[PDB]
Amino acid sequence: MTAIREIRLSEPESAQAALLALECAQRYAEPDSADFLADAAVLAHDLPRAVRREVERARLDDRLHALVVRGNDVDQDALGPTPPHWRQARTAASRRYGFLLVLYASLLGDVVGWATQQDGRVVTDVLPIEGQEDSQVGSSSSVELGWHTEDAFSPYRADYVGLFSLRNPDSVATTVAGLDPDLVGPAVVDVLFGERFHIRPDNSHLPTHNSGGRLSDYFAGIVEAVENPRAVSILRGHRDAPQLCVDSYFTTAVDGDAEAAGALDTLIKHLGGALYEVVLGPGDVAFLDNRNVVHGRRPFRARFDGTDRWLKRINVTADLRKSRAARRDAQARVLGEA
Amino acid sequence: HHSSGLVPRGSHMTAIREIRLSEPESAQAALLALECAQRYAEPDSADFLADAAVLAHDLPRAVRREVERARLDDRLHALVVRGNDVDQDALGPTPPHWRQARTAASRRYGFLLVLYASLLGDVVGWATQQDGRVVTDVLPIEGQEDSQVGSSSSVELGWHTEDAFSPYRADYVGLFSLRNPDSVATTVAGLDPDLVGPAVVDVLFGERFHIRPDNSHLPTHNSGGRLSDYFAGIVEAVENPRAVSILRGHRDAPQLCVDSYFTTAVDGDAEAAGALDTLIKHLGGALYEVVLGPGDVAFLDNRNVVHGRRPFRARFDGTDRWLKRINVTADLRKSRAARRDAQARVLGEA
Ligand SMILES: NC(=[NH2+])NCCC[C@@H](N)C(=O)O
Repeated sequence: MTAIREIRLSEPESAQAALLALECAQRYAEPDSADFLADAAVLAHDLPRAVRREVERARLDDRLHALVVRGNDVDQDALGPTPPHWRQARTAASRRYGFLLVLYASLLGDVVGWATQQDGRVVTDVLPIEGQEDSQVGSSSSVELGWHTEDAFSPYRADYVGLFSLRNPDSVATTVAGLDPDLVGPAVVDVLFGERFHIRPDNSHLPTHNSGGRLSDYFAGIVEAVENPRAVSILRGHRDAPQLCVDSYFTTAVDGDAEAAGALDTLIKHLGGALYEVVLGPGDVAFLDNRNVVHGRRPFRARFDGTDRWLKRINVTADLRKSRAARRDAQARVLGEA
Repeated sequence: HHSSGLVPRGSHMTAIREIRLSEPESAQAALLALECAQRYAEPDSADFLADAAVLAHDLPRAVRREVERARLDDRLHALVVRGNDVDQDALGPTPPHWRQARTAASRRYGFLLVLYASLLGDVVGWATQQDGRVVTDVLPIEGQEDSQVGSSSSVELGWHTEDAFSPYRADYVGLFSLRNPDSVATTVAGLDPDLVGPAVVDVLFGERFHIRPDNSHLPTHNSGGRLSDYFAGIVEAVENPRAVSILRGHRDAPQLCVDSYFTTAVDGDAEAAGALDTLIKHLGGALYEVVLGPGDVAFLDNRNVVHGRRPFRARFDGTDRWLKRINVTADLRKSRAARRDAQARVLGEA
């Protein structure tokens, strides 16, 4: 019943969070500057105490779907037009929301990015792009973004996905679903626990969703995982509280495993119907527990006039150390630079 | 006066991260611990542990900044915070057994250890160790002088990664010194890859070793039927050990997992047996010491270092060395299969 933990900020709590984000913007260049990220875990504890208490309850809730912090200050006039592409979305006016997303995120763990997503940016942008209407990436609009575990293919996938809504004039819903092990039966659960599935990287990790100047070798890891997926489970951990890892568009049973293929089909139908809506208004930030829920986004008509929906996105890990083989050096936060 | 610095050991330039508390920092930390002891039942009660990660951020800001640098330093051996307040008169005598060591007078030091530890991660304990207490006690016990346990004295505690056999082994081992009149040391060693043949290093990265559960996990006449399922898992890990690596992760910053008394090569892998004994001689030769005076707290990065303890002469007169001890995980969620419920912190309790 607390699977969605909703914190509505008081005026003072919103004001204090804004002032802390603005102090960070005054000190540091980028919301993912190395010097800022080294300090971020400590700066995050200058957020309001009552908010930190509720975030800490969310962090240790192993059945959390989403923490939702409502009512951060967003100055729509100062923010200016929604950029027409993520590459142009590192705007002066939006920096403060980047810094604030990292401060909230750093209460839950350490922020990471992907060498193969939005040019290795840690703070990324979710906005509609002309020509991506019908794609299965974050910049889509007309076609529903299919539910998925974020970076489901990767052993380094985030523990939390952070989404800070700057603008959402048409109240477009984020979609969310967890797995009730009781409502699929221990038969299917036992199959979903088996290493009997292939989970391929999604299209956001491909050269078609990154700058052309990026090195071909960044993508070798991704292409290997498309061509030759490892046999993996969808469920793991305790039977009473199993972790979920599946992507509606990029998951298959291994060849000739009709029982695995059947279990996958049951899961898709179970998650598809159970899929429920969370609307992030301007100033609302959600942390999805990526171990527990799949997420997507409802279809919407983008106006492409500078007024469109705009989220900042971040990946959070409970354990930065575990991915050191995949990072350039100790402090580097970009997965797949090694 | 507050100070902090990097103390090298061999070529490990940030081996030891030392923080010296100012008198005001020491007082702030003591007042926070005392306030926690007024508001919460125990240093490891559910009420306190649900809040511990937020309460830890009431510790002095300058100290939190230095602990945070330690937390993300993937070459750290030991974080040492020196100069916490200990009232020796009020503490009273060193108990004769851990079973008598969860004292009202020492609770405030349990609280403070959990507060420092919760800056680094989430505190955990072990079903088979001191009845699954999260805050444990390190003191010499009469009759254990010559054993390979924390309560030993006369015989060196031989060095190991803490709970080396276990995928749920801690990221940090924390120690809060209450008294140490004879300046008895914890022994510490990490691998310097530049002092070992690259071929030996390559072998240690292979899944070519068995790391068996140590004595603190093995069933005895008195280990109890309650942990029947744990001891079955332990028997499996003794009789049919998984093939595991000793080194893992990035070549530039490998994690170490080895136990000087419970590690062997896979049957017939003579090259692995050679690489293992080369590593044991290297770590044995690189061992150095951390001595914690009263109010000194250390966090050993269990991913990077083995640890043990020097031989010492216990008096068993109530004046002996006494530490509070804790285990810290960077990722509590990963061990849910081995814990009784979401908030429970005891590994092997279900
Ligand atoms: N649609 C789907 N089933 N999976 C891929 C979604 C890509 C999205 N996380 C992104 O843009 O990062």
